[PDB]
Amino acid sequence: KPHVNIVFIGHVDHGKSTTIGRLLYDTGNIPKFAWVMDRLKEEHTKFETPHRYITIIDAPGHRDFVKNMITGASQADAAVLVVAATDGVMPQTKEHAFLARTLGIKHIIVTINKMDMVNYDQKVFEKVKAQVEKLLKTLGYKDFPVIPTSAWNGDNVVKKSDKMPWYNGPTLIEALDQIPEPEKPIDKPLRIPIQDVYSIKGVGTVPVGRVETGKLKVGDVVIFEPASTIFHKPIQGEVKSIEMHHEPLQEALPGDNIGFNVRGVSKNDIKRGDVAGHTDKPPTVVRTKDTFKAQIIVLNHPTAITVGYSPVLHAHTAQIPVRFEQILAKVDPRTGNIVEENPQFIKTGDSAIVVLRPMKPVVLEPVKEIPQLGRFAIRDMGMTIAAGMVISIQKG
Ligand SMILES: Nc1nc2c(ncn2[C@@H]2O[C@H](COP(=O)(O)OP(=O)(O)O)[C@@H](O)[C@H]2O)c(=O)[nH]1
Repeated sequence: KPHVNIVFIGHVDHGKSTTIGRLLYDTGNIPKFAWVMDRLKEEHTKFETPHRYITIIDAPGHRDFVKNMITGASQADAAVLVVAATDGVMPQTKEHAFLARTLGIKHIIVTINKMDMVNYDQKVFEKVKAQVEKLLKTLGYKDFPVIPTSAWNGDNVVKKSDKMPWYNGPTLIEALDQIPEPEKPIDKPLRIPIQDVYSIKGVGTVPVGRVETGKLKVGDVVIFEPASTIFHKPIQGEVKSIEMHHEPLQEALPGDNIGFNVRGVSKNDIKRGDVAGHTDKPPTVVRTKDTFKAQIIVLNHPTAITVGYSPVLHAHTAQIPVRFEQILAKVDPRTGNIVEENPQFIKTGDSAIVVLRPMKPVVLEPVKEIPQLGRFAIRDMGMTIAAGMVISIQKG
C-alpha cells in the first residue's frame, strides 16, 4: 500500500475539522459524535483504506501552517477543498485553491459540505459545484470529484448517504483511496545545481553537483544556465564520464553528488550557482529585466520589510542580491489567507506575496514545476530573514 499525504483547505467554519473528525470517527480511528468533536477541539493522525495509507500532514489554524507549507516541511499529495453549501465559494476558498496550485498539489478533492443545512438539495449542490468548477478550471485542474457531504450527520464522508439518491460519484474516503502515487524526482526534467568546478589534467572540465531531478547519463549533452544567458552563447557539451566516491558511474540519479566531465566547456565558463540541464529542457533563468512572484514567511527582521528592501537570495547553490518591488498581500501565517492587500510593510511572523527582481541573473523554477529549485532563503545582516517559494516568473 502506497503512503499518501493530504491537507484539508477551505474557508473558516466550512467544516474542515468536522470532516477530519467524521473520517476518523467512522473508520474507528479516534485516539456520541458531538462528544468526541468537543474532545478533539481541546487537544499527525493516520488512517488506512483498502488501497492507501493516508496521513493528514497539516491543517490551517496552527502557528506554523504557512511556514511548513513554504519550506516543504509539510508536503501534500492531495488537498481536500471543503466548501460549505450554505456560503458557497468565498474569497478564502479561492485563496486556498491558489495556494494548492502554487505548491504543486496536482490532485484536488472537493466536498460540498453542510448539505443537511440546505435540505440535501440537488439544485443548491449544483449551483455551488458550478462555482467550484469555474475556480478550479481557472487554475488548470480537471477530472476532480465534487462530493455532497454532511460532515456532521455523516453523509458521503465514509458511509454512502440515503438522503441524496441523485449523486452517483464516490464518497470522500473512496476518493482518497484513489489518489495517484506521487510523481518522482527522476521523472522531472534534469537539474544539477553546480557546487564547484575543477580542471582535471588529461580529463578537462569537471563540474560537481547534486542531481536534484531527472537522470544524467554518459553521452548526454548538458547546457549550463545562467552561464549561457550571461555569455550570449550556449555553454554546453557532452558528458564524457561521471564519478562518485572516486568510482565511475554510467548514470546519476536524484540525490547523487557527482563529478561529471563535460567535453568542450571551459573551466571559466561555469561556476558555483550555475545549473546544468538537458538542451531539451534548459534551466529557467530569471534575468534582471524579469521579475518573479513568491510567497514568503518572515522569520526575523530588526524593523520591517518595505518596497526597495535589497537582501540576498539563496536558492540551491546560487546567491544573488534581490529587490522587493511590490508587496501584493499580507498573509495570516496560521490560515494562509489574505488579511490585507498592498500592505506598506511586513514584519517578523507575517507571510506575504511579493514581487522580487534579481539584481543578477538566477536560475529559479516555480515550486509547482520543480520544487527543488523553487524554494529559497532571504539573508541579510548575518541572519535568515525569510523563507520563500516561487509562484511564477514574469519575463520583461
Ligand atoms: N449542520 C452541519 N454543521 C456542520 C457541518 N460541518 C461542520 N459543521 C459545524 O460548523 C462549524 C464549523 O465547522 P469546523 O469543522 O469547525 O470548520 P473549520 O473552521 O473549517 O474546521 C462547527 O460548529 C461544526 O460543528 C455539516 O456538514 N453540517
